[PDB]
Amino acid sequence: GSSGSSGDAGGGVGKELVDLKIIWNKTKHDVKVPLDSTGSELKQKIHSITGLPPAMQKVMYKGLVPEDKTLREIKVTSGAKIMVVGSTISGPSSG
Repeated sequence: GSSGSSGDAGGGVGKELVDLKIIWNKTKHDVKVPLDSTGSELKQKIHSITGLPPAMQKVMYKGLVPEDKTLREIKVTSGAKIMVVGSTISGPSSG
């Protein structure tokens, strides 16, 4: 009998999403996000994982993170630590 197959070949591909560590309390979630992500997106980028509100979030990586500038602008690289605050999840009322 015996059976099996596999393939992997293409070309190009510059730089894919950047690997970031979602630091919160004591967790490490490896998420791949584009550097084109605005410093503001991070919030929604973290909330999308942390599940917590951004208003109660603390986006700070070895320095304040501007929302007017993207990661690639705020100076981010593959392996950029991201600290977050919070404890008890919380959702909105209206939305």
